Amino acid sequence: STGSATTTPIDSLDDAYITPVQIGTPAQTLNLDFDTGSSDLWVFSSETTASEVDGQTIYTPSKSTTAKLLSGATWSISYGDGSSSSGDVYTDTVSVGGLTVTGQAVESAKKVSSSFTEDSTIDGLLGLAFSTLNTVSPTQQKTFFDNAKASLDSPVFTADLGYHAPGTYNFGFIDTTAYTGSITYTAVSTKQGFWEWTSTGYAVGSGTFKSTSIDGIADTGTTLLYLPATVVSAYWAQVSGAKSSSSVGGYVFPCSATLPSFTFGVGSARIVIPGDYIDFGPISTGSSSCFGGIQSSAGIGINIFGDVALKAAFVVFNGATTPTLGFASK
Repeated sequence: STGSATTTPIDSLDDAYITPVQIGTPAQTLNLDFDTGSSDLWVFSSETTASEVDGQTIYTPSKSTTAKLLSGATWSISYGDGSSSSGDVYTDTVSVGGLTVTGQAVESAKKVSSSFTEDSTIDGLLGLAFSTLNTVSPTQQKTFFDNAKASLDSPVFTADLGYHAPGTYNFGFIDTTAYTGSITYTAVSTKQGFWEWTSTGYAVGSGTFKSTSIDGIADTGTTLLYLPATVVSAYWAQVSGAKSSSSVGGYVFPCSATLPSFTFGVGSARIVIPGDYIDFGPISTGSSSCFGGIQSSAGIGINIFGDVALKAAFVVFNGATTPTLGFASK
């Protein structure tokens, strides 16, 4: 089997991407944030504290003839950005882009933090990291990909995120029309539950490539590119007036600037992030200070190849017995 679904930016900045997901019978379609950095499929629901729902579409398990309470199961998750959610668990039929899994754990939120409430466009998350990170207790549950894998034509999914435009998540096949040149594959460590890999270096603009190992995660659920402070300083030093602002929480730059590109290495191959992908717009409405899309990972404890980086590539998440990651230009 295969599936193919369009993923759409939630706003004009590509702060996140949403993908429609069918849950239950008859189908209830919710727009979920596909997150290769976590492993829970959770939704706003009829059980979510009413004051914490503001515009989201909810899953109502009592209206699904295939929903079954997973007795005694609870979940609770905290994300890198300080947001969180928790609740109980149903199993139900879940379909993405024509690919159907029966008995998928659908984690129903009883509580969500303010950042989720405040984002009316995201109805929940669909985790695509390794199932070892799934938070359901006392019986850990599998991700949608893990459940689908054996049925797929090939045990892979691909992320093809757009810049200020829709893109595609495919399951079970590699669309050879979706990228240019060849896909370069690179080793993955699953030790921390992530799609963790080692970039071979970087360049800033038309500058020379610096060969250096950068361990980090391919994370569709993180907006920005988080790299070591040395790398980030070297990038922003090429932008007149750019500075790290403690009050804003990272690097900002004059909105009048033209940003240089940023290149990262994948083995001997190179992915080029155009400068415009690094512009996240005014820090507040009407400001001439703009937020940067490349930020320091210092104090995160891990480097994160988030959407800024991934949207410059066609990315293969290869879930073969030994997982790997593939990157192509597009």
